[PDB]
Amino acid sequence: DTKEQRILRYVQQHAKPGDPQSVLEAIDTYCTQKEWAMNVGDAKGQIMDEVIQEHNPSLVLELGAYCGYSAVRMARLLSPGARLLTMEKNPDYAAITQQMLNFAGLQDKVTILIGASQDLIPQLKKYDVDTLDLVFLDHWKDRYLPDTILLEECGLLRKGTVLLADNVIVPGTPDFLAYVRGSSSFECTHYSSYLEYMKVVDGLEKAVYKGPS
Ligand code: NA
Repeated sequence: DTKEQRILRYVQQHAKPGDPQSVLEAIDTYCTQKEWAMNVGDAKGQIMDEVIQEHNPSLVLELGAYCGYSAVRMARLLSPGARLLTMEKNPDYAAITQQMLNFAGLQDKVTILIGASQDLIPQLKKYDVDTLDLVFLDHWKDRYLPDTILLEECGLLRKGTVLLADNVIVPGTPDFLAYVRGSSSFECTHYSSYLEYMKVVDGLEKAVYKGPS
């Protein structure tokens, strides 16, 4: 079994069905115990919650998924009529994410789009998306800049659209942080989670779009 299959199995065996908090705790406990991801609730979940709750988005796009932790984290916060679209190229990751949301009872809050972002971002209009309220960029940081460019080109960002990117601790290429910070179109905040010691464990960037030209 893959790691993502083993995470789902642990949830199925230990978490309370229909209880998103229980599912999140189970994923976090298991991954921390295996040393695959340390204390994600503390390192990024609390920041995700802060940003989403300050903005109350009606339409969230998640770019990237692995085991569904982030999707459950966000979907549990959405109001009636609000929804999450989760886009992921790897069908195995998308399948685990679907089953994780099902177990949490959050499946009606989410649509899972299985495909490459280059192919699917230009088709988000077919999902009745005019503009997005919040975009969560998950794990695969080298995709963040080209995905942001595609969102701009497809007219999916409005004045006030929030981008929140995970796993931006060290410089990479393409350099998403340099792009949003350097551009006058984005207002930016960086978050560094240290847990209880002095080394960064996770880093996130919030970039708020100022609107199209
Ligand atoms: Na900027």
